[PDB]
Amino acid sequence: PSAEEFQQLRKKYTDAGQGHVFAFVDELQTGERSQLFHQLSSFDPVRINELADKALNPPASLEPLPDIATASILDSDPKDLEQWYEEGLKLVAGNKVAVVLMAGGQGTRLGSSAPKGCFDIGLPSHKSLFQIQAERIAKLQLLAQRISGKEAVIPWYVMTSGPTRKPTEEFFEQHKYFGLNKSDVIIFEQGVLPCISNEGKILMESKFKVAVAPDGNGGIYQALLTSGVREDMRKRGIEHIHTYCVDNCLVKVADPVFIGFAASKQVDIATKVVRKRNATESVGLILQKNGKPDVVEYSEIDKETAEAKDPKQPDVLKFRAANIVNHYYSFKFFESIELWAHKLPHHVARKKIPCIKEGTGPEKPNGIKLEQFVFDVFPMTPLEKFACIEVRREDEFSPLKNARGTGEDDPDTSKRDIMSQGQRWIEKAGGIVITVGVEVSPLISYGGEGLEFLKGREIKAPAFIEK
Ligand SMILES: CC(=O)N[C@H]1[C@@H](OP(=O)(O)O)O[C@H](CO)[C@@H](O)[C@@H]1O
Ligand SMILES: N[C@@H](CC(=O)O)c1cccs1
Ligand SMILES: CCc1c(C)nn(C)c1N
Repeated sequence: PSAEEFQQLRKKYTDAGQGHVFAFVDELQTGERSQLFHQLSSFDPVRINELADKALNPPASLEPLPDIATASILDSDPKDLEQWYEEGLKLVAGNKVAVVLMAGGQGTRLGSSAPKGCFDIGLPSHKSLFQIQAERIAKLQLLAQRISGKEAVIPWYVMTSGPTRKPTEEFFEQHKYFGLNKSDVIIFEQGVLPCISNEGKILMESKFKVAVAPDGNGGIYQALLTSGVREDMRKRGIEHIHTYCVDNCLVKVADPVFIGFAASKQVDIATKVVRKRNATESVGLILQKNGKPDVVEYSEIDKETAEAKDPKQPDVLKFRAANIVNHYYSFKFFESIELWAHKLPHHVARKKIPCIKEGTGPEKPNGIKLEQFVFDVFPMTPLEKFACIEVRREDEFSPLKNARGTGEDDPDTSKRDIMSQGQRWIEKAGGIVITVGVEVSPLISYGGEGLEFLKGREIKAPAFIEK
């Protein structure tokens, strides 16, 4: 980079009051100077000031969603469920369904060196989360081809962060994309934002590098633009998109009932909830805020509304629609990302951020991280174009939040929930499990179907059913 270019960027950053980022320029080699220039050129210091000022010196009517925006697998006529299943499989057969996997962030509570998706929860098969999810996609394609006689393709768009992108790609490569076609799997990367000190200043990770952090799972939308994923969806004729979080080992990827329901109700956005397990559960709550669909994140709710009770049922929580990060979107919505993505607010968390001030190294929080949330598009959705669908936790939601030996939301509960699901399915089909649980490969059964061959047979738990 030329001296005139470098000087123009230094004036920009200095005039914006961020001139410290050049404080160690005189000590840098050419490579380190080149890095700093390119990194700093990717941010607008003035925009950073505006974000910092909103975050650091910042400036509601809550009810449960109305019954016209809600649904429940429990209250559902089994004929509707069967019809929605069939229409969902028809949409897969028409190559109209895509999956976006949010596999970014860090996964800091589990404390793994690898991307969370790689984690092996200890099933008999030792499949990772990624592989279980990939095989559900493959199975669903197989089921769809049974009705169409033609190839069925659910493209898998896998969003990672800067940190996790390279280990994610190597892993997929080493597993040959889990039997999927690499041309139908796109790994891409969310954006970053610089970390901001408590005094509003950009934090320097090193003498030549700014401390950045991923911009939240709400960064998914803009990243679909700049990565070309949205254009790939358009080329393929995608009309229905399922987005989910990688940490849930029970996730029904591209759930045909969910998608069939959303498409058939012609909603623009849909989302799955489970009954909140208690008042302190670390889950966003889905509700009606100032007349619109909305979510209150567990990190921003007050003890008041989290503890609020149903007027008629004094021991049930008034707000209990727990977000399980399972969203439906009509493709039409993604066509206007340019119009609304920059409207998504920036949520603030105080962080201890390793940085340099004459050498690297922070006891108490020295700055903040900014994040957009994926559910903050819900207030953009008309109530009659929104569906909040209750599902069964024990079939649909088993998150890996914590390291082993926590007690909940950890690898042991994940493994327990998967193998209880398998046993229950096998028992429904007439099999006898002896004994815990049974792992059922997604390639054998996506959601309980195709287990007739186990009828009358005895299975000694633990067991593993594959091809
Ligand atoms: C922005 C976002 O998606 N937050 C989600 C997500 O929380 P995490 O902080 O990422 O663990 O997972 C929860 C389900 O496990 C969900 O209830 C919550 O609202
Ligand atoms: N997703 C969480 C994780 C964190 O505390 O870093 C955030 C909330 C608000 C800003 S970041
Ligand atoms: C979620 C509803 C929607 C669609 C479709 N397009 N736009 C701009 C909105 N808000």
